[PDB]
Amino acid sequence: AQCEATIESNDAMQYDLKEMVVDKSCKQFTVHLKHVGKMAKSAMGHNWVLTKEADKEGVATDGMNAGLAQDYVKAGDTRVIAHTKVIGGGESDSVTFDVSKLTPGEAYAYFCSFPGHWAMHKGTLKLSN
Ligand SMILES: [Cu+2]
Repeated sequence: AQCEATIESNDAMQYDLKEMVVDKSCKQFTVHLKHVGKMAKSAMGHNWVLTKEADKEGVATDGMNAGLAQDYVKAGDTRVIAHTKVIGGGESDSVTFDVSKLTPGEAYAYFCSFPGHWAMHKGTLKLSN
């Protein structure tokens, strides 16, 4: 929605958008994550983490090991292009990142690194015009 997108997660490990396209006129892009469920963040919190499709399992494992105070993302993790905070039901969070961190054509993985969620709660991001 110009250089912005909103994506929702509910009380299942699902994003409502499975693919996001960043328009090639965008220098910055903003993701608004909303958790439209009603469950607590220690029970079913969710975040949105963007990495190259390669770095997903590695970031997810180190992310799980980082703990909730770190929003389940390793601090200063060089492989993380952008990430939101972990939010609970009824909350939302946004993150804006620079599109020149993305190579054209190339597919990126966005996923949730809350414990146990990475393999299910995931999607694809690509740059296109
Ligand atoms: Cu999740």
